[PDB]
Amino acid sequence: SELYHAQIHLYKHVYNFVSSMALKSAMELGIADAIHNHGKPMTLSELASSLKLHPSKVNILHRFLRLLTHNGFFAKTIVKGKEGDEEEEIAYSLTPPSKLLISGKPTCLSSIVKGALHPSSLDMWSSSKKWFNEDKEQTLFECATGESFWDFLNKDSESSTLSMFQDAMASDSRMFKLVLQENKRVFEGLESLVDVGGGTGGVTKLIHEIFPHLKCTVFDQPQVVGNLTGNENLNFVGGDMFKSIPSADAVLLKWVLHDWNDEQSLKILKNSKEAISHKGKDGKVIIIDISIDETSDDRGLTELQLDYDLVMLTMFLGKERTKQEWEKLIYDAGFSSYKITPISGFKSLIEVYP
Amino acid sequence: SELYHAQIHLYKHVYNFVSSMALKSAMELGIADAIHNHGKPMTLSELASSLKLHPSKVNILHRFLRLLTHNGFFAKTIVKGKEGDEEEEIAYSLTPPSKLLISGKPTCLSSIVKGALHPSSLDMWSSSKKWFNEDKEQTLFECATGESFWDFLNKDSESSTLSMFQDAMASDSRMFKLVLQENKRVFEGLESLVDVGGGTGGVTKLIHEIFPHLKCTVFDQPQVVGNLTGNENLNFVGGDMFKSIPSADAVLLKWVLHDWNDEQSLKILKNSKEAISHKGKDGKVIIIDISIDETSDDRGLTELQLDYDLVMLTMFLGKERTKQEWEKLIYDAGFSSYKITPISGFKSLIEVYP
Ligand SMILES: Nc1ncnc2c1ncn2[C@@H]1O[C@H](CSCC[C@H](N)C(=O)O)[C@@H](O)[C@H]1O
Ligand SMILES: Nc1ncnc2c1ncn2[C@@H]1O[C@H](CSCC[C@H](N)C(=O)O)[C@@H](O)[C@H]1O
Ligand SMILES: OCc1ccc2c(c1)OC[C@]1(O)c3cc4c(cc3O[C@H]21)OCO4
Ligand SMILES: OCc1ccc2c(c1)OC[C@]1(O)c3cc4c(cc3O[C@H]21)OCO4
Repeated sequence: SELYHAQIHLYKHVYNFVSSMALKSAMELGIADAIHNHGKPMTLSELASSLKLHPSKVNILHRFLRLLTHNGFFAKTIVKGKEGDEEEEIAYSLTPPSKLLISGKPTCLSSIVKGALHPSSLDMWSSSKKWFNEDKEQTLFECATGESFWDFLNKDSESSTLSMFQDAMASDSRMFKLVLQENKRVFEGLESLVDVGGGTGGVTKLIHEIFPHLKCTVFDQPQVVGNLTGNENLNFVGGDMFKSIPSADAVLLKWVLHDWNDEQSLKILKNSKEAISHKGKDGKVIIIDISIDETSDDRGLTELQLDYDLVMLTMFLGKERTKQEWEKLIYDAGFSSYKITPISGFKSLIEVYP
Repeated sequence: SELYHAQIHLYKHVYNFVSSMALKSAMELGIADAIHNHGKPMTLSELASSLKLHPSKVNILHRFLRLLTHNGFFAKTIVKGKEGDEEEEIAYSLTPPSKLLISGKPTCLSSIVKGALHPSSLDMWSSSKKWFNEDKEQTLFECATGESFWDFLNKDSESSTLSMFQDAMASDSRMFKLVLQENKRVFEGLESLVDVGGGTGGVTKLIHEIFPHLKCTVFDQPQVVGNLTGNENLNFVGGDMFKSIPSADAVLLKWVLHDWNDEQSLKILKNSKEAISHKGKDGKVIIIDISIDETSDDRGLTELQLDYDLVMLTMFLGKERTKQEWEKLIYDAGFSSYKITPISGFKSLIEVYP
């Protein structure tokens, strides 16, 4: 040997980005939609024809397909052959991963894919070195463009970018519904639920689509909840989560602890344990946020989570918590046990028990 | 289930690019060099101090380190603790993969990493959609910048880029020496070798560094070989490989068949089988080029190879061959058997037998 075997590992990571760009191309070309609409395995020719590609772009289409098939986004099949009796020919089929790229469906993740791999998310890396060696505390995006991501989107010049980003957020909120469908046992025995920082009731409306009989109360700041009303199984309450949280069978904390440091998060968790106190060992607190498990055997899941965490760092200077950090908060808060359920690819739903 | 499990696979590929940018940052920061020069596991503090980072950049350094450690470029170790008696503290060590990033060494691949992940290699992907739907046959780089990669580098404005790219090529040629050291058995029983398209003798000089007694003849076009001379175990010969190749125990074809279509490559291989004919079943032809094995069990190696192949496509519109394609040429040429030896991460050295 010589550990000249280390090259293989070095290069896989160097060129890993190519696979992301390939997926990106697949979605922007609408391949999934083309095949799905076709209703059956599609031939290179047929597909090229559907995409209305110029003859010279057909082999490029072939190249991307081969890489994408090897990566599991398509399955090769051999079919009869171009009519005017049969030659052997390859046909492509969608696989579960690519079915996520079919537009018009509730499961479509095309937008999140488009945004995550948009130039406004990628071009900034050319300033990574300057970013490390400067004295200004800022995001990689600010260091590279001279303005925060938020400001960039709001520029008249970036009308569409702000629109696309906006689509990804809607698509991301919508997915949470699937999260509910896939984990009913989490809300089944509950009579009531308090949605902390539930804004104007968007999330609770989704909960109400799957659990119509659940009495939910949207809790937020006085000025955000205004004086909204109704829906006997839906009520709004204004207040400060750091003072107290309305009592209920369970407390929902969806994307809240992400924005607060430990000291503030601990106080919120403590108030959450109080809101369910009356229900005793029956109550629970539900935390929906990312949980990175470094000791997990699924190394690839952890890499993906850490990758997302790095995007949060370079774009917003934000952070995600590890399983240990989460454990400290939970037990420090006074809870007895907890369970983590993976959701939406790499996110987590955490059931916390007093 | 629901095949909502497909999300995990979809996202891993979406965010795969993050791992490439992280490696990129590691090399530009010179982390490997910092630790290597230190001579022993290095602490976050010590490392931050070595890189002379501003206090606010230390936690970013931490973040990148965690991801890179999980990806195998560093190994965590717990050491005594900051003097003025011990607290427990983490220390980072290089691993084989990162030792490839130590500058000044013959094994350094930093340059190839820097070039492969340079803005001039990445920014062009924002034109991937326009590229697929246009009627002009060109590379993704031409479609995005309005000029070929070659022209771009030669612009006075891109002095340094052309310099960096130039460094990666030298570094890549140099690696071939390691290839020779790691595969002596390939050239051991040879008395003579003909280096087809050996230019002015650069490659043969490397061969002469490991096998000083091997009689090598650099074969190329009359105008390139001019009238070079000497070195009793080194001679130059001008000619046309499509007409004939000087006879020798073995024919070396390093990065030649890559530039020719099958028809031209087959003719070259046939002339190669003739140049070794006199040596009988003892002779051999040595092909150094990429070989993509789709049926290989090492799926990751094939992905890397296909990834590189996609870079060759979008940058130069070039292509690499699969193992089957190579097999067709070899047997079509009239050879009996062949063997493939992986080299330099994802390249191949192919021994062909008459
Ligand atoms: N002291 C406080 N008490 C209750 N809500 C608060 C608060 N301070 C901020 N908020 C609310 O915190 C929310 C954070 S956004 C919460 C996300 C939401 N549950 C979702 O699923 O998308 C905002 O709606 C904000 O108005
Ligand atoms: N008909 C022909 N016969 C021999 N050499 C030829 C040729 N046409 C082109 N070449 C030579 O082809 C070479 C291609 S580059 C070959 C790469 C080289 N062996 C390496 O290891 O880097 C050039 O040096 C070119 O001069
Ligand atoms: O947790 C909320 C949340 C959910 C998804 C995403 C978030 C944040 O930001 C990062 C991201 O990768 C991203 C970056 C973008 C973009 C969309 C986009 O979606 C991805 O448009 C322009 O830049
Ligand atoms: O087989 C020869 C060979 C060897 C390595 C490389 C080649 C070709 O081009 C692609 C590549 O990824 C690349 C692209 C670049 C660059 C360097 C660079 O090195 C990489 O500088 C600017 O753009």
